[PDB]
Amino acid sequence: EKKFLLYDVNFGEGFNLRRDVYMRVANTVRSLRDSGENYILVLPPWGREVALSWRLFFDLESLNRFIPVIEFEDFLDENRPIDQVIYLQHYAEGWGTEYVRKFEKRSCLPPAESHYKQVEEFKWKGWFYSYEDVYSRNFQCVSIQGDSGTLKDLLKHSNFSESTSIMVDRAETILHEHYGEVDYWKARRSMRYSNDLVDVADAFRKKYLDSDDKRDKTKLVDDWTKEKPRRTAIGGPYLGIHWRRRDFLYAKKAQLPTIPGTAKILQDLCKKLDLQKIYLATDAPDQEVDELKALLNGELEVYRFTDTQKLNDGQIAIIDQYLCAHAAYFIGSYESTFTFRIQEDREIIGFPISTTFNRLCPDTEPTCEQPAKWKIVYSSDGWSPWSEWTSCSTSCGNGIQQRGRSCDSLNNRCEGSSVQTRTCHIQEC
Ligand SMILES: Nc1nc2c(ncn2[C@@H]2O[C@H](COP(=O)(O)OP(=O)(O)O)[C@@H](O)[C@H]2O)c(=O)[nH]1
Ligand SMILES: *[C@@H]1O[C@H](CO)[C@@H](O)[C@H](O)[C@H]1NC(C)=O
Repeated sequence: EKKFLLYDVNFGEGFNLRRDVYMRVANTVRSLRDSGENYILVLPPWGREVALSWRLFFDLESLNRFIPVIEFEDFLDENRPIDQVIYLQHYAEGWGTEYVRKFEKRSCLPPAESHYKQVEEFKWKGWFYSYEDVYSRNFQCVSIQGDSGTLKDLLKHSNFSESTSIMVDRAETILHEHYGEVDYWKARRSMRYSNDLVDVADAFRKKYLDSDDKRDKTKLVDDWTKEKPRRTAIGGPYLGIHWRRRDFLYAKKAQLPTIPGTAKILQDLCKKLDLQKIYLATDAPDQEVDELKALLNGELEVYRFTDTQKLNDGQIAIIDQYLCAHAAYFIGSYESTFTFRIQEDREIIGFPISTTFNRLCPDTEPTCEQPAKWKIVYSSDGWSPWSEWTSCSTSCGNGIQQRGRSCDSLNNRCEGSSVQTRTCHIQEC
């Protein structure tokens, strides 16, 4: 008995926050399947006016090794109705002294009812990834606190037993179960980039960066399930920088360097590491990149992927990430999920952690907070130290971060909390 899980996320969320939510939902599907449910994940079209296949960005065969996945267009070809939408929203009273995992159907909080409308008894209209003719047979809001496992529980609740296809909107509401542990990393590891994108990126490395997998020692097994831990990747003879600006300048100024600050940082790293080539991934306008270059030493060369051909903006972004990921040394931007996904690529490729978890400091704070070191994992008073805080659950609006610790109750009292939670807010949506 096939069942289908569809999802969407807050309209304002970017590509790389959406990549993280995929992992949350993919782990819900994993749990569902481990418990005997034949669930298939339907991949949501990439949109903000467009409705683009996952193939353009990712290797489906890789994704399919973790859980069964289909494109949304394939799902439509089966002529199956969407039986139920579950919207997903917070508990209006907010979380308490413990972060209780729970869910409950509740009246819809905004903007739910401005985004879905009952036009016939079994016809609820909504965005549905820009597809005008798609609709749901049923609709409701559910307040939820919890994780991939909690979502599993919700989807198995008797209230939805008659549905075969269910769409969970505002999926960013859900947290990772076991953040940074095996299954989190299996989901991350399965998101191999599309071969065509990897080919284009490798052509650039060869032609401009004196870089290929052979010399860089960055060759990865074709089948991600066979990856093993290593810290022996060298990378091409270049420095990678993700330079996040645009909106970050107008919601995030105090923790970013200026143009001269950035120049200084790059010059210093290049001297320390004997590198003369820099790969720059940035969203900044040409002028700003031009002013950066003009502040650098004449010996240093700055490269960017700009011969983009017929490639769409998301493909270009992936290419920038892959190129940063293969540098001898990487430095990224504060709280950017585009940067977070690069750090994860480096973990997978097998670089030393020193070369990966680095962030550009603001001009007046050279000992600024550096990113949390969530390292790749392949295997599964007496309190441990607290873990790092997780990345914010949301890239815009209010979200959640947590940190955890453990204690052996058999040989110690182990009093007090093993989890802390706090609100985070990266920028406005
Ligand atoms: N090509 C390219 N695009 C970028 C870069 N940095 C930001 N962007 C664009 O801006 C978006 C920012 O949203 P997201 O990926 O969620 O990352 P975040 O806002 O940095 O957390 C990215 O998806 C890209 O479309 C970059 O270095 N290269
Ligand atoms: C299931 O549906 C009924 C309304 O028909 C509702 O009372 C109940 O709260 C729902 N259960 C959950 C756990 O959301």
